[PDB]
Amino acid sequence: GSSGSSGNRANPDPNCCLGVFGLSLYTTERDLREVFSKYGPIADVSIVYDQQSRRSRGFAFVYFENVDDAKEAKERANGMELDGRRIRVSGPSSG
Repeated sequence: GSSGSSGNRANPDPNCCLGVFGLSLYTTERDLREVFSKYGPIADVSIVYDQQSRRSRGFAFVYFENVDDAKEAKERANGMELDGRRIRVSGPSSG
């Protein structure tokens, strides 16, 4: 016998890292940070912009305090209605 396991990680997976894709036309760190602030305390927010168009590029990076602190949103962020425009959320491992 001696057969029984569940599975547990060791190293701090990048899970925490939270990223948003397909954002609204005019989206500033303020709006997002505010929309997410509801979930909990945020660490920092950095939205990518374009060089030509004076509007958000379409992708942003949201960092939280801890992993679990992010999951809260990572689950309540995917395909969420924001300012009429729906945004998506992801979180790979290799970047």
